[PDB]
Amino acid sequence: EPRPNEECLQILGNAEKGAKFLSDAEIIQLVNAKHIPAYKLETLIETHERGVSIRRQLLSKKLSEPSSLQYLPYRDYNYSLVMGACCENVIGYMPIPVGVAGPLCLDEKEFQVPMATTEGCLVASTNRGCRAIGLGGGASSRVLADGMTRGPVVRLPRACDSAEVKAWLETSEGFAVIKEAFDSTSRFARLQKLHTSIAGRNLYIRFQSRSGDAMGMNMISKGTEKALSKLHEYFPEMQILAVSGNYCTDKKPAAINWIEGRGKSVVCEAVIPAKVVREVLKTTTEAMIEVNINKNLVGSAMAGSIGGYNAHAANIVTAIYIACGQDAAQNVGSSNCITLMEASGPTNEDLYISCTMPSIEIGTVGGGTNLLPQQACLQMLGVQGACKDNPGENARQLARIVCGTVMAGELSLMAALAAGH
Amino acid sequence: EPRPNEECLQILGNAEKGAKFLSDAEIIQLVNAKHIPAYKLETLIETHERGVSIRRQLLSKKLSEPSSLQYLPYRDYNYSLVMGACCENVIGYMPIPVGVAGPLCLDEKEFQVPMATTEGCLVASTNRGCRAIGLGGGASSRVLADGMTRGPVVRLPRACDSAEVKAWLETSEGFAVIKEAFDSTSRFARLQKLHTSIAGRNLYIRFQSRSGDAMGMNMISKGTEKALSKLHEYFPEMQILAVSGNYCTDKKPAAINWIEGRGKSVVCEAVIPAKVVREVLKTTTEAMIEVNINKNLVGSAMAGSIGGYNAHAANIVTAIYIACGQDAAQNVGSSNCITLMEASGPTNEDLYISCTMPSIEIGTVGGGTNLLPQQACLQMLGVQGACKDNPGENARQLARIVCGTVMAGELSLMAALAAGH
Amino acid sequence: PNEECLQILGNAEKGAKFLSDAEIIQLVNAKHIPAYKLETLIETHERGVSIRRQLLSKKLSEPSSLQYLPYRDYNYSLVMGACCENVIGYMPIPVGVAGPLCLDEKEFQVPMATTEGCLVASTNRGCRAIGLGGGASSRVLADGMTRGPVVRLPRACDSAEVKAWLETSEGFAVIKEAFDSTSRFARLQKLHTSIAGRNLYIRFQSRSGDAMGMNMISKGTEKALSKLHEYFPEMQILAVSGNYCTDKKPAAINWIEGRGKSVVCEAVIPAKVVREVLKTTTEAMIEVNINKNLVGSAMAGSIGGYNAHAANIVTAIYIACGQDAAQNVGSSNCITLMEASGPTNEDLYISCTMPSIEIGTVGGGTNLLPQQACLQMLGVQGACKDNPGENARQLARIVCGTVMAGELSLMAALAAG
Amino acid sequence: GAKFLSDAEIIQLVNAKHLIETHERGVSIRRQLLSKKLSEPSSLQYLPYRDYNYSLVMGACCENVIGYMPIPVGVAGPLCLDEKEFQVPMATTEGCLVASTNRGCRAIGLGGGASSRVLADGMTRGPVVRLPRACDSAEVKAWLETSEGFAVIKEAFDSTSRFARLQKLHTSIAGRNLYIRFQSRSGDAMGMNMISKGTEKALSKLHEYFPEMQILAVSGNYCTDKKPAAINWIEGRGKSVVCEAVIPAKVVREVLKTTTEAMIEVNINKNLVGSAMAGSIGGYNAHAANIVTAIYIACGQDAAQNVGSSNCITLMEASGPTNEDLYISCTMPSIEIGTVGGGTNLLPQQACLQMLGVQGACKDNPGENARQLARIVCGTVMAGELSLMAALAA
Ligand SMILES: CC(C)c1c(C(=O)Nc2ccccc2O)c(-c2ccccc2)c(-c2ccc(F)cc2)n1CC[C@@H](O)C[C@@H](O)CC(=O)O
Ligand SMILES: CC(C)c1c(C(=O)Nc2ccccc2O)c(-c2ccccc2)c(-c2ccc(F)cc2)n1CC[C@@H](O)C[C@@H](O)CC(=O)O
Ligand SMILES: CC(C)c1c(C(=O)Nc2ccccc2O)c(-c2ccccc2)c(-c2ccc(F)cc2)n1CC[C@@H](O)C[C@@H](O)CC(=O)O
Ligand SMILES: CC(C)c1c(C(=O)Nc2ccccc2O)c(-c2ccccc2)c(-c2ccc(F)cc2)n1CC[C@@H](O)C[C@@H](O)CC(=O)O
Repeated sequence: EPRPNEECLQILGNAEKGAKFLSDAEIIQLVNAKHIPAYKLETLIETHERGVSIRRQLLSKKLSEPSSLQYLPYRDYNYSLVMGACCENVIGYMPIPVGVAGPLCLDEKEFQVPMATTEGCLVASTNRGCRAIGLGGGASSRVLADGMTRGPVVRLPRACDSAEVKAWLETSEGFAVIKEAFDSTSRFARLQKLHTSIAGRNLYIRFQSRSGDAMGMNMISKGTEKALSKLHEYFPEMQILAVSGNYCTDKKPAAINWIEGRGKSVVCEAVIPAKVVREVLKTTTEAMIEVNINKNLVGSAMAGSIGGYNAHAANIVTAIYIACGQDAAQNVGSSNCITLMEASGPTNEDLYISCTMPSIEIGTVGGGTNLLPQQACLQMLGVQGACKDNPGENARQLARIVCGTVMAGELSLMAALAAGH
Repeated sequence: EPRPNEECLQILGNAEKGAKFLSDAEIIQLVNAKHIPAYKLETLIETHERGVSIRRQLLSKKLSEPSSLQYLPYRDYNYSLVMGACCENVIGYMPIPVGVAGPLCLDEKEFQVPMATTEGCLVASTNRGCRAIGLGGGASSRVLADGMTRGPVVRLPRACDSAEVKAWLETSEGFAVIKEAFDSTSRFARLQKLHTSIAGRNLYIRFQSRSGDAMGMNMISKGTEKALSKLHEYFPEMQILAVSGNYCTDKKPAAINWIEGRGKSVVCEAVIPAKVVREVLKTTTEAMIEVNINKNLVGSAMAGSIGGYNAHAANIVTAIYIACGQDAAQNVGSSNCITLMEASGPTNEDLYISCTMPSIEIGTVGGGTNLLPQQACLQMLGVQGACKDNPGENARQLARIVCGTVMAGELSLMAALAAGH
Repeated sequence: PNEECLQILGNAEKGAKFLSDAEIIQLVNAKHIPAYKLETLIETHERGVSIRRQLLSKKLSEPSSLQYLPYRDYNYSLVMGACCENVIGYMPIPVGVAGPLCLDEKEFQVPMATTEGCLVASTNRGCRAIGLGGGASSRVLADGMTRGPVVRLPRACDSAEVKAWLETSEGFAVIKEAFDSTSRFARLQKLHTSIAGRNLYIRFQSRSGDAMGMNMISKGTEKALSKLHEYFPEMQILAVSGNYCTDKKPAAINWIEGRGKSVVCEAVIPAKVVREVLKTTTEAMIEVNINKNLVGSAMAGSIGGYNAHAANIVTAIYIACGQDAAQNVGSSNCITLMEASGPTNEDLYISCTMPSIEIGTVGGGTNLLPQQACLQMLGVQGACKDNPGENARQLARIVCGTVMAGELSLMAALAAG
Repeated sequence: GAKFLSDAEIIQLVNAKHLIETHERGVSIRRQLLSKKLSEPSSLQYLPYRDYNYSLVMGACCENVIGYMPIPVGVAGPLCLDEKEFQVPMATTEGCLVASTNRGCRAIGLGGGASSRVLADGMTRGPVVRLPRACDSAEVKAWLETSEGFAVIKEAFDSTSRFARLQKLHTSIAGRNLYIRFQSRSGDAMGMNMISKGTEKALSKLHEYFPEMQILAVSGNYCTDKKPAAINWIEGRGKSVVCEAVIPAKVVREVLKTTTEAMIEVNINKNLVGSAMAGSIGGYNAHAANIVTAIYIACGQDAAQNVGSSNCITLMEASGPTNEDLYISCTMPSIEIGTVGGGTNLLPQQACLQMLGVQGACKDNPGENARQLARIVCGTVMAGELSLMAALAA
């Protein structure tokens, strides 16, 4: 019954028929005969999963092994929340095993932390650290700063002019004018002190603001564009070269994030009694400190590290981020961490530990946190979506949990390194 | 209905009954008030999936919102390959949308690149970069170096002693003995030149070797332990402080990975016709160059970046890594990239572009690549598993694809920023 | 004689002036007089230096080592008890001149203290291409010396509490008052702080008139922290410098926040001047600048070293002008940019940006007269009464401009090959 | 000749757009010509120039010479280092620097002295070349990594001078660029000129094999010379040195006015954690640069190389039976230094080198005087670290 191209095409152009009245083979025949662009399937096909299905069938016949997608799942997933929002040219989804570490005893609460990973022993090891913390009387944490950033680059005709623009942005009245434009774009937009850097006739401007419970890239970028249109009214010779001049800095290693912070800056701490260090972690405080000093400080220093003074913060950050619908590529900077270990108590046998993470780039609204499975892991922690009565409290609480879980991970791994084998 | 626990323990310890004869609520009554821990539920329960269900039921009772897990899926997933290998305390899986970006024309072949992301526009943006590359005669790439590392820290009583060890490791005879011990642990263990660094009585030793198509952490760590054991025979006063002293460096930013490389060092390039830059990319060669210089070089430099001279290599690396079963936490170093752009061709109006990525930590055997869904994405690229006839070729080919896709991604985002929205 | 000379020292009116070199030395070597009691006894300075040298020479494996180390006819009254100790002489560093440097409508003759052959010549040629291109323009973007003490509290909860308190309007005010009350020029600008667990690193920043500022800022810092201790008695002042300043070590914080004077400088060199003076083209200069000072420094893992040889110029000027040459570590931070300019993109636009020039025209080695002469050549010696800090700012601009002259010349030579 | 003219007459000849037979008079006449351009022409009055030996300076160390700058020189010592005693000259104008370093020497002396070792030794130059394509630059890297490619490059490099002896190459690609780090010992000279000449002929030989290669610049900043760079910290440059000492508890208390415990706490939290929060690469120390700079000016070194030469990590630990003694070490991977050439050619500079017993070439073992000076520098840096850190902890 597969009809000729010309007949299939009239059915397609017929608005009370459409693709729903053609078979997969007929649509594919139309695509291979160059009557439909391979990507405009998503508009023509009236169901999301069939769109995916036909794209897979088309993709398959181009591969060296036609059956390579057999075990890539696609059926019965909620593509409604993904198409035109989270992903394109969708051919399925990738299941990432989710484990749980906890309870994490943090700020007199208890958290069951979801961790999506394929690295064996990471969840178990993280769970052991949680245990040491819990029996040690818990951890305490504080958010020290909060504000996503965007660092556009603009160019003036001369460096004397860029200098003029910088000095102008630093006057109370010049800043206030830029602040008004930025803050007008959203209810959470609240431009903080500006940070600028001249390189010749370039000027890098680092816009920073809270963003409620959203991670904030989009909002900040909208506030930035409006802020710059306003600056351009005062300086019409200014050229806006790029809305991002890598001065943010987003998803690249950069000392500015380490020193100034980006997103949430957090510190977490705990004192593990000697007894717990022995029974849970199978070592002594002395051996843990000797390793922390010579690995996480001296080792990282010999390797030429900026911000990597920790054992495996990235493991925890990455696992939580994938689980909780974060942007996993932001683990580059969000993993920044210095882990400190000191002797405590009357005989120096208790272990004071802290982790400091100045650039946790996190959110509980928007992006991947819109998807229901990701929301389940957020609900687990009690941080899903916006916080009505105290905006930001859910993103802040998630950042504290990330730092606290990183600390658990540091305890366990460092203990294992200290003992051996 | 639930019966006394003592009777439940007879039924469980009975070899021809087991947990199958007990109820959900019965297993749970036994977990509460001890007898079974919770993680050993797997090594105890009839099926993997029922272990997950029991674990979810236990977890749910501890949460402030009992229905939190409702949309976290878990049924019909292949847990057999996960339990004891890739994750612990498993409560389900996290679906990550997977899109396809291609064809990527690389080294006179074509690749359909799977990307697992929740960032809107990322896959479409990358696909546009692939298209511009495709129309410009395609991309070329080369693997420059290959060797996973591990960087233990050892201590001697004095710095004069650590110096003696460093000097002995630098003789031909000293290295040969260490190499023999290292190489005996595995067929792929072939120790390359040692890199050593002293900090007083500390000595950091960076062991480097290829590892077939495996990412190679496990294998190198194994080789390192036997090498250090051999070294201790010659220097009995040496203490091995930690098998990783952060000198490797794994999952933390470090100039050593940027300078010496880690895993695969790759370069990719292409020339995009001036016509394509206008039609496909909506900008000019002159505009692309000016953005690249002032964003990816000058901007990254003003930010204090080591290795982050790029627009968003982390986006592409992260998405390929999740889709293909890599360790996503390694995006920290694997994202290291310098993107360069200049004028090319007769008119000098065509865009030359290269991406250099010195530390792509990757593999097609082990960890997450043992799972079937992530194997499907590896099969798309033709790089699933070990290459019998040419060990390591698959992992090398995957690194080349990553670098090329990164360049595609760099091309499209840099155009969008250059066009000004 | 041993006992006869002892009676001469003890007589308040006589003194060691009535003794010879050999006599004092006999006293020390027989253990009649402790050797450390020579600064106090000997009344004159050059003779002190001379006796110290003679005593020292007997302990060297070559007693004639100091033959050619000069020490005579130098003003040790401005050195003793201020700039140097256990002084045995002075080290002459050749001073050459590069100029005229046409900077902000003025013309400077820049003194450069060095022993590297061709450095003054090359820098001179840079100045010459700048002069034939219409001069250079510069601006001071910021000014403020820092000191970055480390304090600790019993817990990270406590350090976080202190950090929030210092960020309140009221808390800053109280700290600013204690800091500002130590000196006329001490005016505390915003604080920059970082927590590392129960540690708190506090970066105090302030202008300092025409002085480099180290001492002044360090005294203001101490009184400020004393005030903080009244609000937080559990706070331990671990060290007045916790390396957060950061002084005399490489540090991204100086590169990003600045330290001392942050400065920019620029110029345009006509195509003809690049060919005839610099022996290259604009196209070649740009090419080398991109691939050496940006890409090359990037491949080497540089923070703040995006330049050819700013350190050469900074160092030479610093030694000549009585600066703390050790501060060349941070003061040399520099990014050099080069792009095409003019009608047919044939002119060379150049700029240097130096965010952490640590500098002064008053205090320390700028108190010595030879150093003051070099400062006077530039017209920046000492404090500016009508506009505090102006002489220090001017010098910073001259360093940045001279650096640019140097980059122009050296890059031209590298490009020509 | 010019002797049969006057100062005013030669100057009148120079102004009219139209040589002298004594060096000191050339300097006088240059000062007088320059005086005409300054707003205060009497500013030069107290810049000395008389009775200095300009014969070794002109056409070697400085051009357009108008005089010299006296820098005060103090002595820190004795420094007990590797069973010898050194009287270290330090040229500085920073009050207390020499007195403080001197206290550190004293503490080291009373703890049985310091021990040092040179871990690596070779000056570098890091040219940048480009090739048509990244594929061609990759091919050149592969070629340079073969034993046969390296041998031909080595032969070419080693032909340029006595001491040219090429060690392992280090390379990095950036697209069609290739950065090639050449490393070699250079006798007792710092060696820049020697390595640059060697590098030129090596690159010339490379061009024979790869005709499409362009030599963009003899230094592509990959060396790296006189700029901060992680490559020097990780690979070393010039002399890599380590030094150490154990200071008895009693001596930490009586001389340094503190305790081993307090010293350790400040070192960890200042030199490690603080430098780390500041974003430091290689600056894990209190003030190595004060010492390096002071010794460098006094001993005729290139003071601009304090940028890389000051790289230092200072470590401190508890030591001894009762864990009350202070183990201290400093590690300096990139001391760029020499005892022949440059400012070491001058007699006053040679005076300070002779105090140390390292002046000029070591005829027995070429390069041994430079190694010794690096060891002394690392030892004196450790002295300075000890004292300043004790002052901060106290
Ligand atoms: C947390 C995971 C699971 C973990 C553990 C770990 O925590 N194990 C572990 C403990 C208790 C309870 C159960 C368990 O599985 C250990 C380890 C350390 C010692 C003895 C034995 C194992 C290692 C391990 C580490 C380093 C090595 F050289 C070899 C192995 N890793 C892998 C960590 C990597 O993803 C990052 C790491 O490379 C970062 C770094 O340190 O540079
Ligand atoms: C999702 C893609 C990768 C994407 C695109 C993009 O490729 N879009 C795009 C494609 C085809 C055709 C048209 C189109 O607009 C753009 C973009 C850039 C210009 C105009 C408009 C949008 C932006 C974007 C960039 C910067 C902003 F300030 C706001 C948005 N992003 C997000 C990039 C981030 O994940 C990393 C980024 O933060 C890294 C950095 O540059 O620092
Ligand atoms: C300014 C000095 C005097 C200078 C010049 C220079 O500018 N010469 C010069 C010009 C006009 C007029 C007279 C003259 O002597 C040159 C040079 C470069 C090419 C051709 C010819 C010379 C070189 C030189 C540089 C690199 C080499 F590999 C060999 C030599 N140097 C030494 C610079 C160093 O102190 C710093 C340098 O190492 C920093 C870096 O680039 O990484
Ligand atoms: C060695 C010099 C002379 C020295 C000493 C010093 O060691 N003094 C000293 C000792 C024995 C014997 C006599 C004496 O004068 C001290 C100091 C520190 C505490 C109490 C007392 C003094 C300070 C000092 C340091 C920091 C301050 F915030 C205020 C002062 N400085 C200046 C050092 C600078 O050039 C570099 C420094 O900034 C590097 C850094 O630490 O970040």
